[PDB]
Parts: sequence; structure tokens; C-alpha cells
Amino acid sequence: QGLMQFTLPVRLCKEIELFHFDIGPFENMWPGIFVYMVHRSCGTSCFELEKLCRFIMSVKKNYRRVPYHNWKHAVTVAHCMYAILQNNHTLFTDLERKGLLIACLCHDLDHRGFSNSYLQKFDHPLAALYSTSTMEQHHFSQTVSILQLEGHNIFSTLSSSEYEQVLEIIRKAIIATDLALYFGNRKQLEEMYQTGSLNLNNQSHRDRVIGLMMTACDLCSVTKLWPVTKLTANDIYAEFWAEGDEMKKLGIQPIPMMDRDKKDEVPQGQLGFYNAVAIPCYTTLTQILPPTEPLLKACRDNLSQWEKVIRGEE
Ligand SMILES: Cc1ncc(C)n2nc(CCc3nc(N4CC[C@H](C(F)F)C4)nn3C)nc12
Ligand SMILES: [Mg+2]
Ligand SMILES: [Zn+2]
Repeated sequence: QGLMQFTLPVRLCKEIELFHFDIGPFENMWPGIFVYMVHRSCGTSCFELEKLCRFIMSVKKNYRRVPYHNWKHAVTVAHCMYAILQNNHTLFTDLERKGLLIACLCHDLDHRGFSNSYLQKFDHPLAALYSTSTMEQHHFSQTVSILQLEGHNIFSTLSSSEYEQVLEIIRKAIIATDLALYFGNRKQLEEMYQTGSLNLNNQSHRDRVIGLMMTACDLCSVTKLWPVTKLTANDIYAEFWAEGDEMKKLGIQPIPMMDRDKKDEVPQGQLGFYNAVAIPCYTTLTQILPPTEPLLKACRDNLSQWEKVIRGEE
């Protein structure tokens, strides 16, 4: 068992270390890619291989066949986390390394392709059970479910309190993927960085830094090669526009983001998004973790590609 290191073909073995890596269209290799990432950022010791394989496959089963919030997104977001963890070797604890790749794999579990807002206006049962971060509290809830299935406790070797710390890291990490919470979280971090109050030994500071990392991994489609960025945007809008249709079915005008009638304004919508969300996100993250700069650089390159689309040059 212990002498069994997962290895990847040469092009993957090299490119998986880069922020901009695309996990590819071969579904059946994504589990191997994830285990490869856990082994290298954590050790072959972190998890019993049989248990982790059974956990990876139960997680996969519990993502749905929606255009964007799907199993490929889960593995994409984990690979970004893996790049961050490997470019900041010594800044993170053994538990953080363990908890965060799992958090990323699990962070959109059982997503239905609809925003918290649509669940609230539809009056979905999840919206009574969880008034804020509706889907994100569901995602953590599903994570705990899969962990408690026979033969799925990958954290079995942890002490009662180490186990509690790691489930607490996953919960806070998954909650942070609620983009409503990101704005405030980044503002606080900007201020603490600049007044020089930012302290990585302050647990509530680390928490904030991990939440910014989670937003960064979650938005990582904007840090890819242009053709990956552009084709992921089509999946993103395919969800948003179905939500827009469902909003109209309830007798509600959707926000412009979700109206397929406003297809032509996508380039301008992306600009706003890169300016309002992505750039500030990767800027503040680069300030706090200097070696994540390639994400900011790749983000600025894609903003510049959407500007070209608007100018009729693409
Ligand atoms: C790439 C990416 N990654 C992650 C996330 C969550 N998002 N969210 C978006 C949507 C961005 C957006 N599009 C619009 N539209 C376009 C047409 C409308 C116009 F007519 F008004 C307004 N507004 N905004 C804000 N892109 C991404
Ligand atoms: Mg989500
Ligand atoms: Zn996500």
C-alpha cells in the first residue's frame, strides 16, 4: 500500500504545478489528478488510499449534471488551492493542507444551478433551514454526510480535537465561497494589510486569509488561458440564464446578469466583474501571499482579452 505513488503523464506532471493548468476533458482522470495533488501537498500518509478513493467517488456522485457548478468545477477549484499551497509551502499547518483541498472538492456539493437569491424567491425548503449562505451551508452539511458514510472517514486517524479543527476549517472555507461575504472579507483584509495589523498567528486573521484563498480558487476560471476562460464563461451564463428564465416563470424580472435577452452585453458584464470582483480579489491575495502573483497577472490578461472583444478585435 504505502510505496504506491500516483504519477501523471509528463505534460500533466509539469503543467499541474502551474496556476493556469486545465484538468482536461477526460472525467475519469480527475480523481487521479486530485489524489496526485493530495499526495504532493500533504504526503501519502495524510489519508488511507481506499478511504479517500471511496470519499472522492461519493463526492463526485453528489455533484449534479449542471453546466457550471459540477464535478469538473470542484476539481478545478481544488487544483487552484493546490497551486497556492505548493507556492506557499511553509505558511500553512498540516491540518490546513488536509482540510482545504477537501473543502475545495466539496465546496459546491449537490449544487442545483441556482443562486441563494432564487432559492429565497422560490421559497425552497433549504431557504427556511438556512437564511444566509443558503447553498453554502447545504454544501458543508452534504460534506459531513459523506464523511459519516461507512468507510468514508478520511480523518479517522485525527484526534477528537484535530478532527474538530479540520471540520471547522472546512466549514469556514466552504461558507467563504458565498460571494456576498467576499466584499467585506477583502475590505477588512485590505485595511489590516495596510495599517500593518495583519497577523497570521491571529486565528481570526488566518480565517480571513483562507476565505480570500477560497474566493480566489472559486473564481480561477478568469486566471486560465483565454480559450478556457472564454468557454467557461459560456457555462457560467448557461446557468445564470436558466435562473433568469425561472425568475420570469415566478413573474419577476431577473437582474441583467441572468437575462438571456442581454446576451450582447456579456463582454461589458465581464469587465464589471473583473473590475468589481476578480482584480481586487487577486490583488489583495498577491499583497498577502506574494507568490500567487501569476493569478493576478493571468486575471489582468483576461480582462484585457474582454476589452479586445468589446473593440471588435476578437
Ligand atoms: C467569469 C465569472 N466567474 C465567476 C462568477 C461568479 N462570474 N459571474 C459572472 C457574471 C458577470 C456579469 N455579467 C453581467 N451581465 C452580462 C450581461 C448583462 C448586461 F446587459 F447588463 C450583465 N453582469 N455581471 C456582473 N462572470 C463570472
Ligand atoms: Mg458555490
Ligand atoms: Zn464554486
